[PDB]
Amino acid sequence: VPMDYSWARELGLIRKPASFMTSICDERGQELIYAGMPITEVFKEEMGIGGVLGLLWFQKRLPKYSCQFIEMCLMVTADHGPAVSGAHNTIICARAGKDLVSSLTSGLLTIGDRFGGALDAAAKMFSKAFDSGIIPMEFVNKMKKEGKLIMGIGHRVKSINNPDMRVQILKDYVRQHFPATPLLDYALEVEKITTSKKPNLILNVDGLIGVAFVDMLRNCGSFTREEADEYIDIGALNGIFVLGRSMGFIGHYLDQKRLKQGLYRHPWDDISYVLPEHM
Amino acid sequence: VPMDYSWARELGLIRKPASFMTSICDERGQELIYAGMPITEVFKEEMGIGGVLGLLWFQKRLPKYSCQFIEMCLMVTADHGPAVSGAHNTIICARAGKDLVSSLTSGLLTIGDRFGGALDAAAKMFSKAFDSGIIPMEFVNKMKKEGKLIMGIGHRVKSINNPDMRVQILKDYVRQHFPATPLLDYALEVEKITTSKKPNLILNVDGLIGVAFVDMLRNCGSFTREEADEYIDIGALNGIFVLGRSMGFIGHYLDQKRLKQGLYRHPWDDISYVLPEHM
Amino acid sequence: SAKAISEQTGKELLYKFICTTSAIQNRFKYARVTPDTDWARLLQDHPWLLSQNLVVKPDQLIKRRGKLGLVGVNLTLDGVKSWLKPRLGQEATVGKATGFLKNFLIEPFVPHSQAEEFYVCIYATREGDYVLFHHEGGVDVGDVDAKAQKLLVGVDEKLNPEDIKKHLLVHAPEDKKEILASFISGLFNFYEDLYFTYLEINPLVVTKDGVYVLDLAAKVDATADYICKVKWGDIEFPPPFGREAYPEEAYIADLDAKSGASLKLTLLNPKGRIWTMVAGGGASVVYSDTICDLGGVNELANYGEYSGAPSEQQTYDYAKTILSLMTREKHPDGKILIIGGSIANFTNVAATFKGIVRAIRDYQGPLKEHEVTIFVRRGGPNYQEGLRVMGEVGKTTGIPIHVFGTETHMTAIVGMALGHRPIPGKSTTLFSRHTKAIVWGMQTRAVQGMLDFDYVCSRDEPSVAAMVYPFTGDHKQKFYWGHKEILIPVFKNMADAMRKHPEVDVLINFASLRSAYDSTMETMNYAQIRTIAIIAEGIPEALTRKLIKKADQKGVTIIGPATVGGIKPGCFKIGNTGGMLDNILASKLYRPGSVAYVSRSGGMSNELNNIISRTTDGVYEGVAIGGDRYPGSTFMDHVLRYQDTPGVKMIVVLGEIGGTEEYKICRGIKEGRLTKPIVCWCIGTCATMAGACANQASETAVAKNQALKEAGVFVPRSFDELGEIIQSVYEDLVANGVIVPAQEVPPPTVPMDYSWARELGLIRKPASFMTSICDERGQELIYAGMPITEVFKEEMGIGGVLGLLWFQKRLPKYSCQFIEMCLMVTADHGPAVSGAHNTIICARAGKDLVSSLTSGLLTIGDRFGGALDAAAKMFSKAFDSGIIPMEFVNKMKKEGKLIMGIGHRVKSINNPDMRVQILKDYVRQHFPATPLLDYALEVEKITTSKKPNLILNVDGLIGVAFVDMLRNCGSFTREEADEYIDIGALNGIFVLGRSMGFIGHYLDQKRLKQGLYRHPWDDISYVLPEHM
Amino acid sequence: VPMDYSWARELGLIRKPASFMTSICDERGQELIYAGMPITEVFKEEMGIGGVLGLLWFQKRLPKYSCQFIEMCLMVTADHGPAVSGAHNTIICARAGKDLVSSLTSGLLTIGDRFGGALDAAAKMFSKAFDSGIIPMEFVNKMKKEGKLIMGIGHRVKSINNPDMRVQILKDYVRQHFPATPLLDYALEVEKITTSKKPNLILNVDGLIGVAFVDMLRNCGSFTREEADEYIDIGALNGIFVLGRSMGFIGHYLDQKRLKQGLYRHPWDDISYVLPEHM
Ligand SMILES: CC(=O)SCCNC(=O)CCNC(=O)[C@H](O)C(C)(C)COP(=O)(O)OP(=O)(O)OC[C@H]1O[C@@H](n2cnc3c(N)ncnc32)[C@H](O)[C@@H]1OP(=O)(O)O
Ligand SMILES: O=C([O-])CC(=O)C(=O)O
Ligand SMILES: O=C([O-])CC(=O)C(=O)O
Ligand SMILES: O=C([O-])CC(=O)C(=O)O
Ligand SMILES: O=C([O-])CC(=O)C(=O)O
Ligand SMILES: O=C([O-])CC(=O)C(=O)O
Repeated sequence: VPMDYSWARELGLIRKPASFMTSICDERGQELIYAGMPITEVFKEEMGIGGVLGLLWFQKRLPKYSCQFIEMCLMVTADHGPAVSGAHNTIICARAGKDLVSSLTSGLLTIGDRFGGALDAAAKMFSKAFDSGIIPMEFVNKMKKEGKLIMGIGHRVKSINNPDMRVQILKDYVRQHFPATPLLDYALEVEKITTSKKPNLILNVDGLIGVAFVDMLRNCGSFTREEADEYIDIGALNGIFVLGRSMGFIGHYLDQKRLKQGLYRHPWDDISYVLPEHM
Repeated sequence: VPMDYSWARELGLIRKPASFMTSICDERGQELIYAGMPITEVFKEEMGIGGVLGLLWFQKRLPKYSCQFIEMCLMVTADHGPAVSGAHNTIICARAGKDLVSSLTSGLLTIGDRFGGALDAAAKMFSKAFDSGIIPMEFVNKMKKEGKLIMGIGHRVKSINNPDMRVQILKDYVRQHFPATPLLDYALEVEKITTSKKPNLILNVDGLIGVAFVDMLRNCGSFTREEADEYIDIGALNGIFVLGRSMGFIGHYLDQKRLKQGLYRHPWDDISYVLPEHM
Repeated sequence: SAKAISEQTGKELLYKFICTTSAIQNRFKYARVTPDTDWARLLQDHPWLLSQNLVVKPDQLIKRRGKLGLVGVNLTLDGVKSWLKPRLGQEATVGKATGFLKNFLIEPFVPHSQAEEFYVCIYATREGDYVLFHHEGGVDVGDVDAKAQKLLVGVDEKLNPEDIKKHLLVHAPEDKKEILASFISGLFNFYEDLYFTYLEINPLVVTKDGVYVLDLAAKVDATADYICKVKWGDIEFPPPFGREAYPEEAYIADLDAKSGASLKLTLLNPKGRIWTMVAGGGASVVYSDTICDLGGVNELANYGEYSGAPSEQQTYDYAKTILSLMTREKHPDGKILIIGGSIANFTNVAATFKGIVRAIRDYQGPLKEHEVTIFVRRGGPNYQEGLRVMGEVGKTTGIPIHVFGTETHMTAIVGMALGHRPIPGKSTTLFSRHTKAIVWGMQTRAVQGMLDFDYVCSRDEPSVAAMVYPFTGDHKQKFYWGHKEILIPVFKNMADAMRKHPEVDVLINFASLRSAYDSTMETMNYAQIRTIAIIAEGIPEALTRKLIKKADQKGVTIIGPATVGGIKPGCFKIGNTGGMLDNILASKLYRPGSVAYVSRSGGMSNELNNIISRTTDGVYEGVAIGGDRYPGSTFMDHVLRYQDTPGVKMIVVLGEIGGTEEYKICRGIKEGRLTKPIVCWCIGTCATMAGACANQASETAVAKNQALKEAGVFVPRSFDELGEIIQSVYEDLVANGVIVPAQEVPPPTVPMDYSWARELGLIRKPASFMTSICDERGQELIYAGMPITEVFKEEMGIGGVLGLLWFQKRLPKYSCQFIEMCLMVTADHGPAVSGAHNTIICARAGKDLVSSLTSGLLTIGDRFGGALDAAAKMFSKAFDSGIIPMEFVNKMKKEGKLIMGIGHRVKSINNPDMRVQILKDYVRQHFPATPLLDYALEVEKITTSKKPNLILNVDGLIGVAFVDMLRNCGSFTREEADEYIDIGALNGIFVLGRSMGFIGHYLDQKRLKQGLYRHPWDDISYVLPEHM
Repeated sequence: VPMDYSWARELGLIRKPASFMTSICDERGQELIYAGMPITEVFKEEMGIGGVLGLLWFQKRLPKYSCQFIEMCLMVTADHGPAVSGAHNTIICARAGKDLVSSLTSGLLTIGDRFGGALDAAAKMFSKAFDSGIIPMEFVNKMKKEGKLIMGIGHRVKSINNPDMRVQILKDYVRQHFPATPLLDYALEVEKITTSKKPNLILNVDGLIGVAFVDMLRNCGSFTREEADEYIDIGALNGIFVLGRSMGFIGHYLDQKRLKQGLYRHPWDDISYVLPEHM
């Protein structure tokens, strides 16, 4: 009979090249370990949900203001009503009798470039503007020259003495608690200009979270500024939006399931079929 | 140094209990093998797309009428307009700038019990009615007694001298080509009672495909009638709907992407928010 | 808008930015007492004051200070101090104006003889810039067009110093000729490098040492700040020398820049019984002229204005300022408030009326006391419903309110109120039946208005052929043509829009003020465009003159800037002119008539449409040349277009003060070019003590109306009988037999829009999509009933907004903290587990965050991640049916089911799970009552006696502690608490917790840069059939 | 009372700007209409599943050879064994007790750029090479110069007198039935050039389907080249792969559900955790 592989490996006479290299959890052994931090060390060292996003995503002890700011970003992103595209898809999937996972999932797949992509795009735009020299008056004019809108700037109603008021809370926190905010100050000059163009072009919350998150990564400790670009270039700022808005999508699922609403069918006079006359 | 595993196995001194038991493809070796049938044997033995659904799902040579009928079922299921729930989700996800896979996927997750579930439910209902004795007049009355609608019966407009006309094509094919159709004849004695109740309660295509598919499995060769209940009990009839309607969902994605339509946002006066006054 | 600046600021900008070979002495040698600073900081920071002799002037926009003597010349400090005492901070007057004599400039006195003061003045005219010089300086410069040398220089032209020496410096002293030849060229390059409208150096002391500037008057184009805000910096436009503002006027002055809107108030007399509340900027002039014309000139109170359709609260605030101010002192003849106005183009009249009537009902007490009488006239979209509801509040609170519609004359109400009348290669055709237009900008409302006008006037094709919007790719916008839907191609560049529609000859440039210039020039590079209509307001006058020069070079007709557009009924309508189709159908603008008007303000074209509609046949063509001081086409360019046109039979001209323009009309009748009857009336006859600018005695409405009266143009005395005289001359031309009235055909009718009807409430449409967890509309996000600032102010965690968004309740502090902990322990459990495996596979095939997280979350079902809901349901069903734990374990044993939520693999007893232990500790110290946890712990105390590794999992203790939380704390009623378990709120806890770990696994696999995974063939064991 | 919107709209005094412009199905009316073609006209005019992909995706009557070729492409793409990434995800999701839709969906989301992206990439690469002049010897050298592999070329075992043998069937069909095959001949010349370098760099089926599909679109009738570049630029060739491989993924779901296989958990000695020692 051949030797058993678990018994052969035990005495260690064999290699096997293990795939699936991972570095954010150690579910074996005595107790659960997140980064190098056991779960009891997570709980008795005071660190919040933002603390375990620091441990699981960025693999670092973030300081307490950064953990509370990550918590703030997940709070403000949580829901923006059911009219928007992803929550619409969750309501349709929940209303057709599906699960929590399928309804959440069918809503989450909408989150892309047009919906929910203003976080990562508004971070990348302003970061590439700020670390390549450009003064804000040249940056606004340059995005006017090639005809692209500035992502993270523009709100449909809220202009002047009428702030977004979840931008106001995040801006107050970032002024009060962060040590240094360079890219925020550039995002507020290049917005102190764009409001003078037309008054309702304030910073979005989708732009404020992006610039303050890039500012948080490259301004606090434990990020080397060339890793702090790695997480933004990967798409860690999409993760903030998706984890934040999963809260509201599951809320929409539970709400549509609790109201006992039947299957949706879109009305025929909101379609305008333009089929070819004979193909 | 330890011995290399692939080299320890090659000359065969070791076991390893292989998981992932599979039986529908052999991608290794000389050429691709679907069931026991190489791909050249698939192509030069005349067998259609329904032939390779027979090979990949049910793992059998289905006869040519059954392969053509599977092709017919995939043809009629292909699209039913954009107003329906799943194609709505595909249009929303495609219109928010996502991929083909994410738009198709966000539409496919709607396919459940209320949308797209009439195939498997209408098959299971009529099969459990027919193999448990019950005469059609007692079956209609019995589903009246416990207050459940008969799945696969009922169409919103099409009643009498106004057939579904894709039910008509499938019914003509099943009469002309199938050897024996017991459960179809029971499903038509039940539609010929229920149309006499109210005339627009004809067989759906969602009920005709289910009863003719159960009839195809347990009536043609190579199915033993505990295998032929196994595939219906698993949900192979959901697979017919999902593979059929993936065609129309990808068509809706390509159509919405070709028309260059911007991000959707549902209008606020089609919502009627009923939030609590103070929580 | 040419706004004057103080001579300190003009001196400062001159000393900063001048570029000449001359040495400008006394550079930054100026101080400014600002009769209210101290007398020591100014004498130390500018320590040159003790070094020379001095001079003091007032820099408060005072004109001709050398005649009446507000100047203090050639003294020392204390003589000047004494002067400043009987000056620095009390009343003084010049001409007519009286006021506090505030700001004084102080200059070091230059020793000058009378042979060295010179005179230079550069002012902007329409055809260029005029530089003007006189070498016999001082105040006695004499006449300015005869002896003082003028020199026009064109626009986008360079003034050569050879030109200054040869044309302008002829009678200069020969010793001081080349220093001035440098100075004038440097001063002109300063002049047009900044955007000055008017610069005045009088006098100009040029000695052997160099050049000394002493007094300047500068008016700068204040709308050009977007070019020169870095160059002016902190520019200050002082108000002209007058009285002090009231404590209501400053309230409206900072109510001005509160929303984008025009809110103006200037009081003529605060004891005046006649008060105006008039919408529309031209109507505030016309109403004031009609009141002043009818004996109310000393009893008119102000010249109020509201425009831009401000908010209900904002119009409430302006209305409370205007109604409060007339209750200060009464008058035995009674007091009148006049809610005037022209037709509003698109604004719902009813809502602004709701604001005004809420203000009236808010101040109803003193209004009944003081005997105010309100005369109201308004028109527009839904003007009727507003008029009825304001008659309703006039019946409610007892104040006499007389409401009037579009049928009555707009200024008939002020004669009814006083009681004088009783109370009851440029082309001669621009638009045709077949002209297409290209709209520059995403202006779907204006384009839809144009298509609606084209459908109602029985026109065969839409006149919007394409749209150009440079901020998005080419697509098709979906518009309405009648009741069916058509597609209008939206382009990105201009060139492809011109190539794909080569027969377009009209462009409507809806660009903003700072990008209208280059967009219009880029348009003018294409020669198929014959007319451009510039809608933007606030384009600087230098760019407007450059556009005018290239239009006269290329033969293109510019209508604008600051216009609403023009309308040719039956043919074409430029954007927003006329209003929506209520005003088009009401003024009968779907068919052509025989009367053509030219108006200057865009807001008065609607009232001219009314007067022509109700008195005569109808409008044939009406263009608004715009509000700018340099219109692209003047009056004289359009009356010649109409006189050449055979379709018209009479021409109406509505002029204002400013620009010698109606004297060209006088010359046109004088030499007989204009033979068709012209009725004209220049509004702005408020002389009883851009637009309006550089006015002489001949530039006033009285002198202009006198000149056109004597020249043969029919002129009415006031605006009231403009309708009467236009009907009189219409009867003249139908009695003579040249005007024939064609028969009225009914027009094609359009459906009313859904938004309009829905907003004006006549249609109810059943709304699907009931929701209760977010209110995105309104001012603030509302989660359950909480605004988002109430969420952050109360410091309620992520568990708090899970309570708000999922359960719609305020959970207590321990429950929010517990939900945070049970998300935290659920966060990730390694990559070997099934869902994290799927996320690693999908992330490792190069997918996004959403696709990888999604492909992992879809594993979360009944076997993986289903222990939460199933363990909570099983223990809830065991506890609620009153089964003791010893019987519950056996009843699971007899049914052949494992107790879900109990059983761990390695860690058992005195080796616990250690995150079960944390949650169990928290639930013991913080929960008020724990029945279900106690039941689950006794079931654990049995099944660990069975086998020691059968403890409560975290997947079972989160379930029983969550059901324990739901049915054991407050705010849940045990039929809501059981419902949320059956819906699957415990699946949501697991999915939201594990999403953190799955996104972490995605980021970890993406950051390690690991490539595509193919599962090894040695781990498969294919069991294919033999030969199917 | 206000007027009812359906009654208001009916007699037509009102507009409402209908969103959701669509052009591939007309589920209202007498009978189902795919492009301009009713469903009876689909069935009695002989046209296959490839015919209704022609109607639903490209909105045209494709000729019978093109419909049969689309059917061929869906046949060969159907499965390539369970070891590959997407079928692996379907087996994991099916083995954890999920639905057909969730298992299919969790497998389909793998289909991206590294798995299943060789179709669209191999089409775009060769099309941009062929319509920009470049001779094949310069094209191979140019993709050597900038260090990119040629997508759709390279097979792990099958080299010379050992063809892919589903490439052979498609190549035989394209030679026999297509009218003109320019881009295939350029892909064939290039294939030959690459093979002479190292013999196992033949055309993949993932490259042959891409070049023959671009050839089919721009070579048969009813496609103007600009609008035939539209469908390739959108990603219609991803749709062929996804609709083809959905067959095998549903087969893998039904197979894993029929074998009654329990929950999968990856072995711990195939992971190699590299967690930080203390974070
Ligand atoms: C009573 C009566 O009606 S009669 C009085 C008649 N008088 C008039 O004509 C006044 C009419 N005025 C107007 O209506 C306006 O000036 C209009 C119609 C020209 C529209 O102008 P606006 O609305 O300011 O232009 P727009 O909407 O394009 O916004 C302007 C700027 O926003 C900028 N912008 C917008 N969004 C963004 C963004 N997201 N990021 C960056 N920049 C942005 C645009 O780029 C544009 O900048 P630019 O000025 O460099 O082009
Ligand atoms: O997050 C986004 O980009 C979209 C959204 O919710 C909003 O409309 O504010
Ligand atoms: O065919 C289906 O099952 C879905 C559908 O069209 C309908 O609900 O009308
Ligand atoms: O849009 C316009 O030009 C007119 C308008 O809305 C208003 O009167 O407020
Ligand atoms: O919650 C589950 O069912 C799966 C899990 O985390 C475990 O492996 O313990
Ligand atoms: O298509 C792919 O990229 C993967 C594939 O079929 C295989 O290698 O088995």
